This record gives sequence, structure tokens and C-alpha cells, in this order.
Amino acid sequence: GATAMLFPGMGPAAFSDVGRFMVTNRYTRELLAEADDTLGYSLVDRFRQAEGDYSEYAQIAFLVNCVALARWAEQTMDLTPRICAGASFGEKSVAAYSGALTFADAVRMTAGLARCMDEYFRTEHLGVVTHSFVRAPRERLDEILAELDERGEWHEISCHIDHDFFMLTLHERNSVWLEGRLRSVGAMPLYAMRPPMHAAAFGGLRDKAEEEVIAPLTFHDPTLPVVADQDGKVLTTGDEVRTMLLESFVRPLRWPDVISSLQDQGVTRVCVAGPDSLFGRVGTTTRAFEVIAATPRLAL
Ligand SMILES: [Ca+2]
Repeated sequence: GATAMLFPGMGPAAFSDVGRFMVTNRYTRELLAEADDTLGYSLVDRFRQAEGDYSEYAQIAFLVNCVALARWAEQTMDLTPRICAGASFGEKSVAAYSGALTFADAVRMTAGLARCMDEYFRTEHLGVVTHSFVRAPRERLDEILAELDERGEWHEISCHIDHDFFMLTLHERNSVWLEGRLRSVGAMPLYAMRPPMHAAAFGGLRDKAEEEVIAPLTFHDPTLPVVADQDGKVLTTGDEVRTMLLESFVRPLRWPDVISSLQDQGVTRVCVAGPDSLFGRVGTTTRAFEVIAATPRLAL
């Protein structure tokens, strides 16, 4: 059966988890030089000093790391991937990986989208945050959402990851409460992310992103097909990859559709390229495929 290259969503991490990998690995070093030129700054140095978990600098560095690990894994393990897919942030990585964007343009886009989101969320949708959690069966989830409904609290399911694994976007006045409620029913809160992602309510952000960051870029046809993360559709053109990146703002990630599409495409093995402890480990993926988890730790 076929091998697919997969790019994870971006979780929070410390510079400390990857710094040594970044400056020592041959593949990261080449992409960093290209990144620094594009950006006009030393990414490693800015990332080291950065605030929070999702700075512009941490996002570009995650880009660098995932694409580096994909190349490293192909070469060192003689993978000849036939198809690829990215989840959430990983759409940006797969855009680079598939050559739908030059690596420089992918860095430009990633930086631009980071700044665009930062500016948007500093004057719009104030207080919105995205929560990731596991061991939350959907019926238990639905109970929590029905309690939010009773109090008129806005929310959207931003990611469907597994049967019991989701990301929920809502107002931060409900964050601590949600964490408690999840723990009440045996679920496990993982992390709270800002900027938030994937929500019908983010149409004005999609527009701004389109105008300021994405419209100016030249997309190229991918060198291999790309399975969209909104719905599992197989994509073969630059335009489709562009559309995917913009749809990402307003449609949820549906990882089960990505996995079942890949099964339908005759995939039996996947490599998950990047610092990840979610996408390479979740049952949705492992129940379907043999997984290679190409992490900084494996590469070292
Ligand atoms: Ca209320």
C-alpha cells in the first residue's frame, strides 16, 4: 500500500523542546537560512526570546521543523510518499512540502497570517480562545455545549479529531469552567490556544487574510496530491491549496475525513513529520495505519 506524508497541527511547546534540533540538524539549517532572508531577522534568536506559545516566531519555526523532518524522514528512511495532508497549521507546512508555494513564499504567508491574526484578534472577537481536550465522548461534549447554550454562551467546534477528542472555540470567560466540567466527566483538558482557529464567525478574518496576505501570492500545482483537512477531498492544483488555506479560517478541521480518505486512496503507512504528540498518536490515525512519527527526538 501507499505511504502518505502528514503534517500536524501546532501545539504549544517551548523553544527548549526543539532549539538544539533546529541549529544542529542539516535539514533545518538550510530552511532557516532561507527563512532568515525572507524575514529579515534571525528566527532562532527571536523564537528563543519570544513570548507565549504561538508567537509569529514560534509559528515559522514550527513550519521550518515540520518540513525539515519530512525531508529528513524521506531521505533517511527511503519513503517515497504518494500523497500528503496537513492538519490545521499543517496546511501551511503541506503547501511548502508539496511545492504549492516556494519555501520563501510559505514563510511569507505564515508570517503574514500570524500578524494578520494578531491584529484581527486585538480589535475583533476579543476574548476568544480555542481549547483542545481528549477523553471527552461526544455525548459528554454535547452535554457541556447544551449547558453553554442555556447561558447564551457562543461556541463552535473547531476541530474534530477522534470520537472523544475535539477542539472547542469560545469566550475566555468560560475557559476555567470548561476545564473543570471536562475533568468532571473524566476528560482531559490539553491546552488553550490564542489566536483561536476555525470558526464560521471568522469570515472577516478570512477576508482580511485574503486581501493582505494570500491574494498577493503565486501558488503552483503541488508535486503530489494533497488531501484537504476540511473534508478529505483530493487536491491537485495551486488554486485548491489557496482555497484550503482560506477555508481553514471558517471551517472546522475534520481529521476522521482525512484518515478515511487516505484509507480510500489505498494508504497503509503514514509519516507524521514534526514536533507532535497528538496526530501521530491519536487512535484515529493509529487504528488505520502503520505510523512513523518523525519527531526532533527521532531525528537526534
Ligand atoms: Ca451568558
